[PDB]
Amino acid sequence: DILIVNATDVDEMLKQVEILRRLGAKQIAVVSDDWRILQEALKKGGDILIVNATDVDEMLKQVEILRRLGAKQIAVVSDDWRILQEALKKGGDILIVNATDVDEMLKQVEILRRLGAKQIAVVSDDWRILQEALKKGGDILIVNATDVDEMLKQVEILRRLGAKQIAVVSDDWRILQEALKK
Repeated sequence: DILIVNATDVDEMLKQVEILRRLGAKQIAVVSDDWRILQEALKKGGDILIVNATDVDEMLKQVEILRRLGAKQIAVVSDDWRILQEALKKGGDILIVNATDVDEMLKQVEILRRLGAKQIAVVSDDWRILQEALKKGGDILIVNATDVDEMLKQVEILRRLGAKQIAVVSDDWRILQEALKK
């Protein structure tokens, strides 16, 4: 469904973006520390922009900026649910819960739901956690695996369990190209 490019070297990301768009990928996302890097990813045809910041007001600044440029889909990722709430208050389209422990994850999801979050995403390399997030009701599931074999295995299973929007994040366009075909 969604292919997330994560390569800090601005040179390479631009290449990956150009390749995947050529291969008929409808939804492409980019995650970065620099809204400036995010800016050109959009100019080159990046569907989704994922702000990955720590300081709340630094994040608030980048979101507003990216909104001003007319970025339609902006996502925020952080471990602290309070930051995600603040992002939601400012019109963040997608909220990405990134927690290690399952009970902390499920706690943060429900909170954001209640506060009116419409697109909640969950990321983790443990597909045991992703499965529970699906039962709970998380909208988007982001698979983060080291090798392709394990990544395709998780997608199929999650598909089997009824996931409808599955995102895959990697540094390896061959891997992402594999995800799209599947």
